[PDB]
Amino acid sequence: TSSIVHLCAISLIRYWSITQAIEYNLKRTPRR
Repeated sequence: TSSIVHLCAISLIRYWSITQAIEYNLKRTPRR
């Protein structure tokens, strides 16, 4: 089972470029 988290992590990273710009992007022009 711990073998999953293994690939998971990697995957996540490879798919890290999504969270950062998940909401903010939606409502462009963040910050007051």
